[PDB]
Amino acid sequence: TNFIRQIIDEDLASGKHTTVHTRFPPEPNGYLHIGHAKSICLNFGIAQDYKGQCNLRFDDTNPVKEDIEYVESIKNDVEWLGFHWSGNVRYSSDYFDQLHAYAIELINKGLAYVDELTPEQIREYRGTLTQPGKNSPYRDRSVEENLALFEKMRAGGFEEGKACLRAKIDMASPFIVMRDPVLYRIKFAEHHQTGNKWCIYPMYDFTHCISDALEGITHSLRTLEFQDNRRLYDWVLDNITIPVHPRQYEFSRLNLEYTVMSKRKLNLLVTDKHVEGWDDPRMPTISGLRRRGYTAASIREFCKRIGVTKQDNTIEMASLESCIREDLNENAPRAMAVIDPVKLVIENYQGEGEMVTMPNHPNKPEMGSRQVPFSGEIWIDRADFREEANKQYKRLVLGKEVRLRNAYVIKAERVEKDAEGNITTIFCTYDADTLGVIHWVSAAHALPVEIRLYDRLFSVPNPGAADDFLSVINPESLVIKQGFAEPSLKDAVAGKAFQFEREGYFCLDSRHSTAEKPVFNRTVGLRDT
RNA sequence: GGGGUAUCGCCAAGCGGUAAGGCACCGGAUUCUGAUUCCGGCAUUCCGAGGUUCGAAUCCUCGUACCCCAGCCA
Ligand SMILES: NC(=O)CC[C@H](N)C(=O)NS(=O)(=O)OC[C@H]1O[C@@H](n2cnc3c(N)ncnc32)[C@H](O)[C@@H]1O
Repeated sequence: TNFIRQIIDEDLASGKHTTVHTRFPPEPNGYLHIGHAKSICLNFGIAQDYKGQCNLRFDDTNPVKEDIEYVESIKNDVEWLGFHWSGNVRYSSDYFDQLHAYAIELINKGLAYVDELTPEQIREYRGTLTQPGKNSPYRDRSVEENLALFEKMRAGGFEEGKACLRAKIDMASPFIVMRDPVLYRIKFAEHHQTGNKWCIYPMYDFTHCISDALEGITHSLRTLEFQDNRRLYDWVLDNITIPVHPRQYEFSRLNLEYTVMSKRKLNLLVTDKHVEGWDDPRMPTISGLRRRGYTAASIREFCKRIGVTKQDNTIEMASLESCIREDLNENAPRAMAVIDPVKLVIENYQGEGEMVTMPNHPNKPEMGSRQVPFSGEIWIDRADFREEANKQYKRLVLGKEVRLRNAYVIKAERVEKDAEGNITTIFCTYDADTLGVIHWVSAAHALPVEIRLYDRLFSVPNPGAADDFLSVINPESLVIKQGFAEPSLKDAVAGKAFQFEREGYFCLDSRHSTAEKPVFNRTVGLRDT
């Protein structure tokens, strides 16, 4: 529960509302990130928990910054997280005629006028955080002039920035938002929904309070930065002819360590080509996390754990990872894969190989078992073999033994190096009947695999606070290794995850996984304390 | 100027009754994944200083730290 749900519990009792109607209003100017997910869970979640409704609305009031590819990807991420919206998808653009009419009502009430102060002059006239603003020389035009002038704007008779429609409120308000905020500005740009029918587009504050009201929204849930805007929201609805008046509630936005959480910065990583795309597995975007191996259920869990409050916060990466581990640890089938392979021959072994049985999930027999090929020439991880090694080292030591996962116990004996003195092959012997512990893969039946290890995109906890966050990108946020996996992964599918025993959770696709050379993304490593 | 928030390393309950939970962490027990699972520990303190009260983190007062607002962006 959170303060917002508590308010709603009250409202229901008193009877202010008998139904709750929320909305998720993203602007299609980029892809959604994990923060947007916190918002999606909140609005859609509250709706379903209270047998209510939640609209998916595209706040598409700025043509030049938006693209149809963004609206497309947003519907996708909302669906993927497991949420359904009310009726058809909505667009603010659906209300452009409506907004135009409401602007005309304000002008008629002398509550709005066409200003001709250039874009620079408006800031010069606006005042400062400590000094009040001053009325524009065009502030007292007659209703008739404003009316004619607005029509000229709409008709395209003014060059961009040469004119705008402003609300007539209070140039001396301590609330900068109330200093005659702009309602409309000129833009000769094609809109992804309205094409070229308009050359004037409504501003955010004007559009949003009216959109909510026409949609019957009961609880407009937004983030803390729109707190000051609150008085403009109510001003507009109080001054036009509209029957409902939605209530606002702000909660703090999500921040995750070692990453950025704004579309502007995420876009720069995309445009400057420092990540493959919005959906790069290293990105905090919904799509990137999906591609990374996270389950929607893991994300919904995360959002449930972090809560909804009014306090600034930065969650630690451990928390998000904990969520994905809790999921995959329970549902992901296990398999063998060697990321850093080194040949190990069993001079003692006789034949072309045999078959050994391995549980698909140890702690869960109900998940079944599989048949895995074993032989005398296998691959183990270079890190699991040491010639010396101290006491705690429970792996393979030149002279000691180690149990090969779900197989036989073997003893290291003769190693073999090359030029630089690197080991090329490890010879051992196996105990005919014997069935630390290391994983392995039979070299003859092994599937050549590309393994992509990922890590924090940035080297610092708060890359957003850097002068140049790009210069603080982590050069090892992605390292590609070529390894070997048990033949069983031959049928692996994109999306589905597996636990590479003693390594971590991995999954296919990665946009690169083909038929010949499979590519696996390490979703997250195993807890190694 | 105006608007917010300050409870254990990171999140977060508590709305006058004398400090939930999660993540992280530190111990021990299981375990053919040094995983998991499993028991145990972890703020006598709630930004600070006063005041009212039988009694406050929860009310009031003065402070202090931090966040947001001066786009014809959202
Ligand atoms: N009052 C409002 O709702 C304004 C919505 C505005 N068009 C907007 O913010 N669009 S947006 O596409 O940028 O984001 C859409 C919603 O996502 C929320 N949001 C954005 N970043 C968030 C974050 N880091 N954590 C939690 N929530 C976050 C916004 O509040 C908005 O409602």
